[PDB]
Amino acid sequence: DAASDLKSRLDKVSSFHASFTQKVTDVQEGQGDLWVKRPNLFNWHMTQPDESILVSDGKTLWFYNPFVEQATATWLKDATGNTPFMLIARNQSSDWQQYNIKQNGDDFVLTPKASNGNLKQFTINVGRDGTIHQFSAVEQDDQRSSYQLKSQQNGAVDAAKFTFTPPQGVTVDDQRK
Ligand SMILES: [Mg+2]
Ligand SMILES: [Mg+2]
Ligand SMILES: [Zn+2]
Ligand SMILES: [Zn+2]
Ligand SMILES: [Zn+2]
Repeated sequence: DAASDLKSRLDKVSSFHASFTQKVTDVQEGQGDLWVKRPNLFNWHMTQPDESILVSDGKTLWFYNPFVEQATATWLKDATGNTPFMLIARNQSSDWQQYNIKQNGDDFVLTPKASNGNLKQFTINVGRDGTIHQFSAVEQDDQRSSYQLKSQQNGAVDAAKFTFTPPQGVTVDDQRK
């Protein structure tokens, strides 16, 4: 069905680096960069609305906001598809099943089946070759964001991209029970 088709497309390329022009509104332009190593490794970096870094080492998900010298460590398994990049990063059947999906070729539009969700809408254009051309989302607070592919390079990614280490003066809040 649409959910399985979408997941297959997002699993087509085992390892890749995709760069995106980012647009956010509460139009603020930024940059979004995603590094992936299926199925559980990823690194996401964006500049809007605030510079944020998300790194999964396979079991721990690190959330870092550089301009605040703070980072939070959580269990990757406890993460949710609360943002468009997290949905793509996780690419979990359990996530897609929670949305009413509508597909037409490479285009997908998703809306949550139930309330109590930070995401009111998510859209994505991804071909069967695994190239993510664009994606967007509308969050509960009416915040909207869109991403347009600048370039996607398929291939092995350095392991260091999937490990986290703040510079200095950074406080780590460990939420892994
Ligand atoms: Mg890059
Ligand atoms: Mg394109
Ligand atoms: Zn690159
Ligand atoms: Zn940065
Ligand atoms: Zn394409």
